[PDB]
Amino acid sequence: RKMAFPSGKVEGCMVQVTCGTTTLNGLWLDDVVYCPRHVICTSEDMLNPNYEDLLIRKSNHNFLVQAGNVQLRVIGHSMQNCVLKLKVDTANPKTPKYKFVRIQPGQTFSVLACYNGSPSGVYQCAMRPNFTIKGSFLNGSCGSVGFNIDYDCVSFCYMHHMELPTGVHAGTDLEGNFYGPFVDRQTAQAAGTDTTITVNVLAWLYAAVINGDRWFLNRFTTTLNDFNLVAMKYNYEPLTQDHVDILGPLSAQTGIAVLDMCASLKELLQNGMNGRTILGSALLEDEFTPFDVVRQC
Amino acid sequence: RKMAFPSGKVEGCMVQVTCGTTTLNGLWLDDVVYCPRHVICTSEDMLNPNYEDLLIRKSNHNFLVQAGNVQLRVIGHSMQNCVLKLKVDTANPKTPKYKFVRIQPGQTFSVLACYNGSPSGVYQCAMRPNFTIKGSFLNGSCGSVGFNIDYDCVSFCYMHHMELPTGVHAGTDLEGNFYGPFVDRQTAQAAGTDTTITVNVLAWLYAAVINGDRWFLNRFTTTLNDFNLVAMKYNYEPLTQDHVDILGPLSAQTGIAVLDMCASLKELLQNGMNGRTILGSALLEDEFTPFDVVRQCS
Ligand SMILES: *[C@@H](O)[C@H](C[C@@H]1CCNC1=O)NC(=O)[C@H](CC(C)C)NC(=O)OCc1ccc(F)cc1
Ligand SMILES: *[C@@H](O)[C@H](C[C@@H]1CCNC1=O)NC(=O)[C@H](CC(C)C)NC(=O)OCc1ccc(F)cc1
Repeated sequence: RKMAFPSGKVEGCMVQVTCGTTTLNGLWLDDVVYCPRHVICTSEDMLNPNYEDLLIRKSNHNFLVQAGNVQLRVIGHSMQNCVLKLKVDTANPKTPKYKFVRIQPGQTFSVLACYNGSPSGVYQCAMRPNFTIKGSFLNGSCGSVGFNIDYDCVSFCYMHHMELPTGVHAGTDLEGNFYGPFVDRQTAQAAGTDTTITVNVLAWLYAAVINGDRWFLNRFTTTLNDFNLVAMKYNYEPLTQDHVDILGPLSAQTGIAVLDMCASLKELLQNGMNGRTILGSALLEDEFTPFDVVRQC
Repeated sequence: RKMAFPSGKVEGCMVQVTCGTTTLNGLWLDDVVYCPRHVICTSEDMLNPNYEDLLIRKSNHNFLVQAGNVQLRVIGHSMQNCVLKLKVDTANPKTPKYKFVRIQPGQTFSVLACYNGSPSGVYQCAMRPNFTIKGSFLNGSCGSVGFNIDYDCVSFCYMHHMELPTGVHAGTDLEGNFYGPFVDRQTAQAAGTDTTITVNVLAWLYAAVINGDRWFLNRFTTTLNDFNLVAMKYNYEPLTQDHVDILGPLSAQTGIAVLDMCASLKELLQNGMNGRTILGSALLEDEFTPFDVVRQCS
């Protein structure tokens, strides 16, 4: 199943940020609160916001930051790309060991969806090849963050900013740079054509085998380049030699050569699933990485 | 999508409990630690244990309870059904508001999977009609708990004890009473044939309607009894009065009476999808409860 990281270390950092009649979430680390800069916009601003111009016209006291029942006093602010950094007069004692990372398409992360500074749910997402994410975000979710946890260190990789007309989601890293060609303005934006994350589909097929499910296997094989020709035809991402190497552990554990699983996936792409299902799904799942599969197995 | 509750309030309650070399997880609330009673078993005792006899040989000082590397001194112990309650000399300062609840089949909950008292991941589970769950549990996961969070309050509903031959999982409520006919012995045990969670399929159809996907709404209705008799022929659960009631909010939100939706579902069962989809799927989903549908749509 899709397993998220335990969210407690991130919950202790969520706060509420209000400017005017706009409220969203902020991430409170040490004495800084990070949040989406469009909190400073009104309606007459969202269509074409000149953020530097809007920001210079704001005072520290226009920002209401609430951590539970407590107001944190903003004593300074600055903007880094699409993120606002509010300096507050109080250190968060719950700040975890952390770093800010920019993730690559195909990598996964956990999302802590929050509303009014309060955590609501946690779930696992992948950065799509077209740099959207298929999230579950509603009004007021902006400033919710995505993260991974290694040992006790939280690597923040995503802050939420918007929902596209197709229902997928877009946002930034914690330096405020969008993933993808998107802009924080209230305009309908389309993404590039999405593709399926092939290395993840293969990891998920190896997972279905580990759990004693192998109806889709076959006795055939393929070269890497011939597989990639078929993959690209079906709008799957190409498989690199690093992907093959990354899949080694799963190949060893199951005794199925990577290119043999590529031949299985080729058959599935060309034949369909013919009503059958894999690990419960009627569709090929591509939001489990090799590491995700390995860890959980 | 399956969305778990934020796990932090439960992370703050996880500890490890060791007897000899047998280690599993425990739940520390106020000054009591709750854990599976088979921690007192040697791997060879698990084949068929006499729990009462094993416990009589135990004393407080035989239990190693640790929050991380910090030992919690045990000052009393008792067995309640299949759980051990270890009184400790420190009240957990991170104890949330909580209650212990026994859930019904079809209800969902979040599982915080733990190993050696350390949380590894959180995911949403549904209690199947045969009283198993499709967990992702490895050796050392026993004592991991399932829960829901309402307002300030953590409702603990599941504690993990065992894996069945088919790979599904079985466990107890926090009073130590197993869900289903299972016992905590290392013997071969089988789950009843499973069935589809009708109330959750209906919730899913309501969610489809809320999203404007409503081709399957027909002009008919049915009685609850007639629907239950048909549904069982398709390996669907019969509905209870409680199921009808928990669909109330979604029925009010859409204006579609519960029994009309039942008639729509009956047609889908009898005639199939005819190649159509619902919410972008030809399969009817049965692991989203009426509450889950509301949680996500709002
Ligand atoms: C958080 O403030 C919010 C989250 C959105 C709301 C619903 N689901 C979400 O993920 N963000 C926005 O509302 C965002 C703000 C702008 C300034 C970046 N815009 C948005 O979500 O809508 C984009 C959009 C604009 C015009 C249009 F025609 C279609 C879509
Ligand atoms: C926790 O102690 C453990 C959880 C099991 C182990 C593997 N995956 C799980 O979910 N419980 C047991 O091992 C349990 C103890 C007895 C007293 C009930 N016995 C059990 O579940 O045996 C089945 C089993 C299957 C696979 C496997 F690898 C190990 C055991």
